[PDB]
Amino acid sequence: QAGTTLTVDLSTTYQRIDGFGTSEAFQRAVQMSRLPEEGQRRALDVLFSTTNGAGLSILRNGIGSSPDMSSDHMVSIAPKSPGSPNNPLIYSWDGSDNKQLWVSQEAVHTYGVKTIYADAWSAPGYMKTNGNDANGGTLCGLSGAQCASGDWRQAYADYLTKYVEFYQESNVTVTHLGFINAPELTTSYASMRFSASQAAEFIRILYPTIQKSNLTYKPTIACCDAEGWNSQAGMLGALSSVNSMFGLVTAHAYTSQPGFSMNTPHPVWMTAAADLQGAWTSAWYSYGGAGEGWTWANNVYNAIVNGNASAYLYWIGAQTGNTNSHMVHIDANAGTVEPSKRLWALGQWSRFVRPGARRVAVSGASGSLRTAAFRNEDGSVAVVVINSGGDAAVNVRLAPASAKAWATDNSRAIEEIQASFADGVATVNVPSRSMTTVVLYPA
Ligand SMILES: *[C@@H]1O[C@H](CO)[C@@H](O[C@@H]2O[C@H](CO)[C@@H](O[C@@H]3O[C@H](CO[C@H]4O[C@H](CO)[C@@H](O)[C@H](O[C@H]5O[C@H](CO)[C@@H](O)[C@H](O)[C@@H]5O)[C@@H]4O)[C@@H](O)[C@H](O[C@H]4O[C@H](CO)[C@@H](O)[C@H](O)[C@@H]4O)[C@@H]3O)[C@H](O)[C@H]2NC(C)=O)[C@H](O)[C@H]1NC(C)=O
Ligand SMILES: *[C@@H]1O[C@H](CO)[C@@H](O)[C@H](O)[C@H]1NC(C)=O
Repeated sequence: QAGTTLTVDLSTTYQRIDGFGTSEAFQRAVQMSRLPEEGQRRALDVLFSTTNGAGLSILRNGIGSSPDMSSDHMVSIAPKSPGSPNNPLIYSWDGSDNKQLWVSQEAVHTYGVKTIYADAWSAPGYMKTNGNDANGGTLCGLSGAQCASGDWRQAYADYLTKYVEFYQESNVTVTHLGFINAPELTTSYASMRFSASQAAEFIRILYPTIQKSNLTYKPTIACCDAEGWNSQAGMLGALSSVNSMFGLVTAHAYTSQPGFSMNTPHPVWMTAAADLQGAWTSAWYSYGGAGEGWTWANNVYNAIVNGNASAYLYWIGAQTGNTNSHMVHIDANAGTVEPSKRLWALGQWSRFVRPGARRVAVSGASGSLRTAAFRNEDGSVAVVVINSGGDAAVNVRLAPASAKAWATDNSRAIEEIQASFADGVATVNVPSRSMTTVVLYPA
């Protein structure tokens, strides 16, 4: 009764955490590149810094499919048809990749990010049944997708391998590689329709292409960036024959929520979520609205604890405009960068739950407290406390030599709070309507 005691049971383990992150696809990287130098550095710091930012540990890039950079389109490394799929692809590398190469180089070389996930939303138009990287259509040569122009399946595998090679030659290792996005959805923008059976057919072609290549690191193939857990779970049966040839399951949080554990041997990443419809809000908590930082801290909780996610990526990091599609507002007029409390929600996770952490059991939670715990590779134990009540006296212990704690709330952005430590037990005052992380350090 001297506070509520949370007890971590290290002997009960769950999934590994690969990390937390976002994207700068569809020219959002270009928006960041336009800022003055101080704004560029502030945007990169708030995304990736483990000292003064969210410490995001994963970057997701788009493999551009478009003929040019009209609108927000991502130009392809091979934007012009070679006529026949038997002819060498025509590579036209611009040394930029829609400004994503720069963001990647900063993430890796400046901030120590080690996980780079490159995903194509479509093949180039000349490889597809409709001849266009937009408006759906399918990769020519897959079962049920004949094209007058012939079979482009091996050409698409060669093209994806070459994109990874261009990154390698620019000193960035792509670690994970996707070849579809929302394969169940036709849209006005870059989109491509594959069945689950077609995804397995293509993995059988892509895997040996990667393995035979001159790539120094062979990236892990991912599938399939469906728009929700329910749609992705429907694809896993057909994928199971190629489980030896890919190593990551990906899905978003749009058409359904990440609320159950999918039946796959692979780690599962939630690779895109956002309040796409909402006008810009910056607040941590007011009433649990769809754009509030509090809401997003709880969305991450749900994906990890209920959805068995090993990673969580918000859709976009920094971009211009007054929607909640992003975490960090760019004001091009002012040359300024202003994080929302959605950035700090994701960072309140990512700063303390580092890649390779193992989720472990913690008991003592309640109506007012939701808790989760993570054992980092360095032996630190991060205990997440999401508090929907008033200030709460909490003790945190293992069933350690020191402790620290940080909170995010309406007044704090991952700000240190007192963690009073005696004989292995941390005592904190978890602020009202906060997400607090208490970290127990080993001797
Ligand atoms: C939440 O999400 C996580 C993923 O993030 C899910 O974790 C996965 O859980 C499954 C089920 O427990 C794990 O599968 C098991 O893996 C073990 C370990 O295999 C490795 O080490 C073995 C030595 O200890 C070794 O023999 C294995 O080698 C084989 O497998 C590799 C890989 O396929 C292959 O290359 C080799 O040639 C071998 O064939 C491997 O290196 C494995 O031992 C399990 O199988 C045995 O035991 C089961 C009974 O538990 C039995 O039924 C089998 O017949 C067999 O005897 C099994 O495959 C998987 O590794 C986890 N994935 C990750 C990434 O951690 C988790 O399940 C999700 N939770 C929920 C609630 O859904
Ligand atoms: C790999 O590199 C060698 C030597 O440069 C080259 O001859 C070969 O064609 C390359 N293979 C591919 C698939 O790029």
